[PDB]
Amino acid sequence: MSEPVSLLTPSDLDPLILTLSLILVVILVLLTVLALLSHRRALKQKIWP
Repeated sequence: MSEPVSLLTPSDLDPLILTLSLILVVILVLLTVLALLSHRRALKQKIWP
């Protein structure tokens, strides 16, 4: 409720939260990659019905 994380402390820095962020980052990258693929596919479909 005040962005206490900006203090950086062990009371939060846990392995669970770390792994969680990692998975989130991986998903964010996967979504983007899939988005670019869809766009590229569309461009091809247009010039190649």
